[PDB]
Amino acid sequence: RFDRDRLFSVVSRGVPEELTGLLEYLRWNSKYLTDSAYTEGSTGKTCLMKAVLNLQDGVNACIMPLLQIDKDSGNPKPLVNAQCTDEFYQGHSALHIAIEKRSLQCVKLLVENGADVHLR
Repeated sequence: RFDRDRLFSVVSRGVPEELTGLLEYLRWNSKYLTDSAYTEGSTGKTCLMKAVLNLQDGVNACIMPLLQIDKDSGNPKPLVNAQCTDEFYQGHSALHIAIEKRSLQCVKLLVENGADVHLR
């Protein structure tokens, strides 16, 4: 068993070990991280969006395993380019905000995955 609230506890802590059996959990349900229950209801604040806000000395090392889970899942619309829906922070895409956090590290590792750098 797994959910967004303990996935918030994953990306609050920055824990590599609770990520074990998550591709398997996405396969238990046959549903990806794009799920509206596993993103935040209003803001669409995915696990990566809070994993940006983890800020584990400007590196949450578990984001790349999360991006690996995104690749392993076979997500047609990966969270690399995911965007907020309700107006309050609409479109934010946290990596775009994260340059606000603005220690380098995340952006260049995400560049290797490759988000769109022309997003409105």
